[PDB]
Amino acid sequence: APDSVDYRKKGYVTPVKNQGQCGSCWAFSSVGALEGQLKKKTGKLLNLSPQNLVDCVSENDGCGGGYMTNAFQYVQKNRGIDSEDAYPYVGQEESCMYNPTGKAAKCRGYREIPEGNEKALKRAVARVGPVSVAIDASLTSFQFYSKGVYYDESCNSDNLNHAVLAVGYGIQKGNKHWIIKNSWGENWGNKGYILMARNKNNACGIANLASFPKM
Amino acid sequence: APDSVDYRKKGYVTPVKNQGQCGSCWAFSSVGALEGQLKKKTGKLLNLSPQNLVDCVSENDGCGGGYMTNAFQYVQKNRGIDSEDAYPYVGQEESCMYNPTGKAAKCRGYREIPEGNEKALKRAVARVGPVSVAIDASLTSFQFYSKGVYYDESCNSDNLNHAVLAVGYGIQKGNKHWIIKNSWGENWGNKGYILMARNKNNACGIANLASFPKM
Ligand SMILES: *[C@](=O)([C]([C][C][C][C])[N]C(=O)O[C]C1([C]C2=[C][C]=C(F)[C]=[C]2)[C][C][C]1)C(=O)[N]C1=[C][C]=N[N]1
Ligand SMILES: *[C@](=O)([C]([C][C][C][C])[N]C(=O)O[C]C1([C]C2=[C][C]=C(F)[C]=[C]2)[C][C][C]1)C(=O)[N]C1=[C][C]=N[N]1
Repeated sequence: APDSVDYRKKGYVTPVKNQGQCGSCWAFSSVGALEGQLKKKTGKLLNLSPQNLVDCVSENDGCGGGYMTNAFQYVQKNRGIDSEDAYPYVGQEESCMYNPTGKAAKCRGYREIPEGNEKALKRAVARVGPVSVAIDASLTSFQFYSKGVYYDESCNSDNLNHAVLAVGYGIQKGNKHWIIKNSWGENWGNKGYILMARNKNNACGIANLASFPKM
Repeated sequence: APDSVDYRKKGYVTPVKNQGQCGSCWAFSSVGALEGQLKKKTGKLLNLSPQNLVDCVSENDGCGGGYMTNAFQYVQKNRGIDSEDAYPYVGQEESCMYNPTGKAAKCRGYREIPEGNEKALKRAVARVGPVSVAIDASLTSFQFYSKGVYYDESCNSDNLNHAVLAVGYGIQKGNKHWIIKNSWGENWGNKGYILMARNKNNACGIANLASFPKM
């Protein structure tokens, strides 16, 4: 694996979205990972539908949270997921309005990164592409993040509560990091992104519940 | 009165929730106590709405924290609280959207446990049911709790920063404890729970800010 990787430069990452007043971070994380594999397999980058996931993944809790793996499973068993244009994001749970006509991607399943292994996560990102990850984003320090490589001793890897997307990794000012795409809008963090400490004892639990879809 | 009590066995406790990033621990603590009394009064166990409290208890600070007593006061004055289904949790403060038709419980008052009295808290849990309590959960040792009876001399009884639910009490390997339900997801601690030292000089301030609603 390369010392650094940034899928944003390769056109594998769509613009930063804003999930609004809906606990759908898991759906944005999921579509982000799907968009990466779609681009890698078809060569086209397009926005997939997080609303499709919020409304149709029965095992998850819609605007109340959910597992990225359940989303991948849904896409697989559903034989597809709609594009954002065909199933627009509205910010609240609605009745399932999925339709094969707007299908823009499929899923053959998913894999979970060995729990707590950042080196494994690194390998996955390098070989597969953007990977869905879960972290503790409950600290005010995370909420008001502006720049630099984020590390807070108070982060709790035993309290995973937010789903985001690892689109790469590298180092800045001698500090290794993960390039994380959030879904709180472009005005949050650094243009919607946050560099999170890498190889710093699994800070914020970045490698505790990571996964990627098979396409 | 009994040596041991566990309301989870009696079906007075709903599944462990994940509060996300919103500082709503007080709301989950409040609904937990309300859920217990509702089961007792109607025989039914159901999720009540923490979002309803976050958005409508103007006396509190929404995602910035709040008092469980102010929550009970609101339910009383408001003539009710919604079920989770009728007012779903989204992990961010919204405009107050209380639905009167979705009312699932009422509150005719509440009482505050005499400050620092663990004996009184014990009697309350035994007689009333689950009780809302506040503790010092700022220690790394608390964050990474996994098993046994939690005790850390560095805990500060007068640093009440986290709201949880006491669903019982007992003794493990000779160590008296309180059975505490957190709102950091089922993967935190021991299936979302933590046993905290009981009768150990009011450890972590367990009996300094405890209260329960009446139905
Ligand atoms: C976001 O962080 C969601 C919010 C959940 C609470 C509204 N969290 C989330 O989905 O995390 C997913 C898990 C933990 C989990 C699993 C199942 C659940 F039902 C709930 C939580 C981490 C790995 C799985 C989020 O959307 N944040 C947000 C809310 C409002 N704006 N941003
Ligand atoms: C939680 O511990 C909240 C967070 C408040 C700060 C964001 N604390 C809390 O509400 O505690 C309630 C008190 C103390 C208090 C009173 C009034 C306030 F305005 C603030 C605090 C204890 C008894 C009353 C919490 O939600 N933690 C959490 C946030 C994200 N994940 N977990």
